[PDB]
Amino acid sequence: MASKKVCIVGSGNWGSAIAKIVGGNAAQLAQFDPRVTMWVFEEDIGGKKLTEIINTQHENVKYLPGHKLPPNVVAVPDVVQAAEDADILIFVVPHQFIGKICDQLKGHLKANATGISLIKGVDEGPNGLKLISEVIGERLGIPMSVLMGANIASEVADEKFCETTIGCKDPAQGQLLKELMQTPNFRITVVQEVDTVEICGALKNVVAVGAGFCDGLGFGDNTKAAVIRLGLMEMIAFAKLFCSGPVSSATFLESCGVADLITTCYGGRNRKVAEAFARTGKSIEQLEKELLNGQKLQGPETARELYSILQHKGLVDKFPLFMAVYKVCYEGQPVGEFIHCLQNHPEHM
Amino acid sequence: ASKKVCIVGSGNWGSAIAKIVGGNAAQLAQFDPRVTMWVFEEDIGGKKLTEIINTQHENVKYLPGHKLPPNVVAVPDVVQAAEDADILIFVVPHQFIGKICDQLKGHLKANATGISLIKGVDEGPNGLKLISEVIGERLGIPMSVLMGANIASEVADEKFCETTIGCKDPAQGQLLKELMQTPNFRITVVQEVDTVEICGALKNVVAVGAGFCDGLGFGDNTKAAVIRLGLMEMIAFAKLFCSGPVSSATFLESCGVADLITTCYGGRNRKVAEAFARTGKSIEQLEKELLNGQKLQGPETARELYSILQHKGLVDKFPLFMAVYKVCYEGQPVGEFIHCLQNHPEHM
Repeated sequence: MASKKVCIVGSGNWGSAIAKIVGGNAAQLAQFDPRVTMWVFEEDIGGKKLTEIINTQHENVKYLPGHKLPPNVVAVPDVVQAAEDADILIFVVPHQFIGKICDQLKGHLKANATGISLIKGVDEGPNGLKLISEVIGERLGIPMSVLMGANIASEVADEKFCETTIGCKDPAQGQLLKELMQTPNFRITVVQEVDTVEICGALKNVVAVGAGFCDGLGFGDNTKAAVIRLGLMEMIAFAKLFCSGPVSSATFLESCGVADLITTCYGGRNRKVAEAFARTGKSIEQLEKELLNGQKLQGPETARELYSILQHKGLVDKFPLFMAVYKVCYEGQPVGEFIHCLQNHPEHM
Repeated sequence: ASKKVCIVGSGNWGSAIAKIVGGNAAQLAQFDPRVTMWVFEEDIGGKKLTEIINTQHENVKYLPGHKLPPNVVAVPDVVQAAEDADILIFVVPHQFIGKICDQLKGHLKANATGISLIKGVDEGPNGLKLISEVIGERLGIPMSVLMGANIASEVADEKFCETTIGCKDPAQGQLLKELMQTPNFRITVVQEVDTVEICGALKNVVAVGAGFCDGLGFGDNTKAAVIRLGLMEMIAFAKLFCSGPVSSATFLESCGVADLITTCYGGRNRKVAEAFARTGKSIEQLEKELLNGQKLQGPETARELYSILQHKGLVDKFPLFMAVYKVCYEGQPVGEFIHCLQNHPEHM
């Protein structure tokens, strides 16, 4: 008869927007315990501890400016303590933290704890492509779902209408996650093809990096719309080859696909840094420190992992858009040469 | 012999196309370098518009900041502009296709072929009727279409973009590709003509919706959703009412997803819709103040779609399309737009 307890593992820009949504729904819905924990990697802010400011001011202005968090969301600095009693864990931490967090939580979760990942990126390893949700699911021994959609955090925090896609193999779990996260302005469509929904989130960032390049070279909407289109073609082709199980084009018409591509190529961080990289000579790394609190962008890292994955099978040449993004970010290909990967692009794949 | 080309239309899009066609024709032997452009005559400062184009090689009223290739000839009479053409490019405002078709009937070369660049559907013939069909039937010529993410100003600037040519005959399609392709205007030829064309018409309805949302203060997550739900209604609407085979795949060509993005982000239909939502000025007044009185196609097409669905009592079936119609013609406050998105069906 107990309500489900929810832990939000992460507290950045997206984790915070999510805390806002989850906090308000947990308090509004009986099936969820009003107390929502949020694991916050402790920080020093003017001599005050971040978690103390959050639980006192009820805001995380450093990562989510201009918004309060509902009072029932409690910032907890120790991940084990944050996640321990949770029945539902929402993974929304930067890719570089996942390994240690799981490998901190392993064996300390509730018996039938459930998981959902919001991280956009991929992992690799012998065999090739490895989904981040499967890595978390396996180390922690829990069932996993994903949430991926056109969700620039600052707009979600403002309650501007938008949608998202939840990938989940279990219908009841899927319905529970929808009840947990949906609001009148954050609409959710649940689909069962988890792997494709997840790969969409990872890949859309590579295409967004290339759209930022063209932005930095001075191009407009006709060009960006073409980057998105060819980028969508390579994304569907890549998923059919590397995703295990059934993969359908149709899934790319969900928010996780065509829409996240559009919103990310127009207003995401990967695009912004790609543009500045095109106009300034600064490296991706330095721009991240300069524009994104030193946060690791996943667009480039994913292109790097795709390069490796395509290299093992000898397919690098079949993904000119993905590979030009890779070469510009890692191998000094001049950004000014970007258009050539669109100019001779295969017509269909 | 080399093919003679006539560009029937000389507006924003028509003029940018003349740049492309005039350049390719002068550089390719299979196309006669003399390209005629039918220009509906106008008085600009006590001068004829055609004499100005032919004298200064620019049509700045419609395509500001660019010259036209010297070999493109503005011809005020359509029969004369077209009589000798082997390839006719139709790119005139919807309202003029009727007159044009009645003047040209019976005055074309026997083997003339056409290609339509007009984005709209036919007004009144209840049951969806394609404009390229209307033209092909009245003039008795084989038809193709060119549809893509092509804001004219960017094309005129030679910024890389793509486009889709819908042509059933393989050799005609390659010939049209040779005539229109440029290092910066890449063409993919497909045979599914009707689907390519309907894409161009419906994408403007969604774009009006996008502008409404911009005029209500929304950003990218919302525009992305309007594009996503719009695409969904586009695919379903085409499978439901288009004759012959319609495939989802065709919607991934420039005519579908890309043209929808570029129009919702920088099209005239988006701009005027946003101004409508914000100022309260009529559609007609905004056209007059931003489109030289040219009738915007987004609303017109929505009105046709409403005609087709209301007669079948299928109005709730296409929420986004009908929200655009209700706001444009039934007085529905623009502030009620978001509702058609919040209740949208998850699949169609």
